[PDB]
Parts: sequence; C-alpha cells; structure tokens
Amino acid sequence: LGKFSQTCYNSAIQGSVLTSTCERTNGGYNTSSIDLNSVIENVDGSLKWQSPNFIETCRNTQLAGSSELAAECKTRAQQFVSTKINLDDHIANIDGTLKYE
Amino acid sequence: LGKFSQTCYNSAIQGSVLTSTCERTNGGYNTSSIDLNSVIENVDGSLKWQSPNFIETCRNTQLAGSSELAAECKTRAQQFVSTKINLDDHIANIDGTLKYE
Ligand SMILES: [Ca+2]
Ligand SMILES: [Ca+2]
Ligand SMILES: [Ca+2]
Ligand SMILES: [Ca+2]
Repeated sequence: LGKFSQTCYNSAIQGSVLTSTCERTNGGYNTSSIDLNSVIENVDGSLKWQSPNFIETCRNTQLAGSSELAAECKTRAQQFVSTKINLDDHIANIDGTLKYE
Repeated sequence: LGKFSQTCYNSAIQGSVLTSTCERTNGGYNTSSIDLNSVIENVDGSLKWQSPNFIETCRNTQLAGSSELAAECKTRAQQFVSTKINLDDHIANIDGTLKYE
C-alpha cells in the first residue's frame, strides 16, 4: 500500500494537507492534494493511522433502545466482547437530516 | 451536541448505517441515513467516538524528507512531544492523483 513518494515530486505539507506532483500512467504529470486530517489521529502524542472502520472488527450491530449502537467487537486479543455507544452523543437532527457534529 | 433521538422516530441500524425519520423545523418529517463506520472506532473491544482531527491537537506540521509527516503533538498530559509518521504507508499515487488506501 501507498508508496506515492516513488513517482511524485515537489511534495509539501501545509496544515493537514499533502500536495504533490505525480506521474500519470499515460505520460505526463498531475498535481493533486489530499487532506490527512481524518485518516491520521493523535494518540497520546504520536501520530497514528486512523483506526479501521468498526464494521471490520465488530458484528451483530443493533440499535439498543432509542439511541444506542450495540455490537460485539473484537479485542486486541482477538476475543469478542459486548459494547455499546450512545449515538445521541454526536448524531444530531439538523432540520430533518441526520448529521454528525 | 447530538440528541437526534428526541425529535426522530422509526430509527434502525443495519451494518454501519443509522436511518431515522426526523422532524423538520418547518413542519413535516424527513427520512435520512448516516454511515457511522468512520466516525466510530473499535478500541480494544469498545466502541469509541473516532478521534478528533489531528490538527486540533498538533502544531508545526512539516514534510520531513520525502514522505514523512512530522509535528509536535499534545499528549493526554497536555505536553507537546515530537512525532512523525510515514505517509508512504497509506498514501498512493493512483494515475497521477493522491489517494488513501
Ligand atoms: Ca430513535
Ligand atoms: Ca453490546
Ligand atoms: Ca515526495
Ligand atoms: Ca517530529
């Protein structure tokens, strides 16, 4: 995965955004940008790649009660345990549409 | 923040997606969906809200060498330490455009 640096040049980082000029398969180059803010997290001082989608390591997702998401999720030890989270924490109803905030 | 459940009904969760029918400010209801996969993470078995954008708790971001993102990031103890991450880990050059994978 990755390896962009091997076929790109003039890379730069401003804030959360990486910009670089990269080689196209069909000759020629293209300059593009990517915002790393959401795919990179700060964990107790060290930059780590954002954790994988939870559906990759959790099963049997259900709505518990009126606003809780419940599931059986894998521990680092590879064992499934019960867990839940209140979606009312961050999911809002903004004029009829569900929005994260 | 949040509190969608107080003005919505017929909520349901399928996989990573929450769907609910919510009250509009201007009378009437609207049914909408939101995918929780990326805003909820599995940390050692418990569902936690995905960590905040790293630019919120990190400063002085720079490109170190050809592919590393370097910065000074806040620890849980509120002290800034040096950290870096190799963007070649997950940032690819897909036919001239930077893409995460
Ligand atoms: Ca509900
Ligand atoms: Ca549970
Ligand atoms: Ca580079
Ligand atoms: Ca550093």
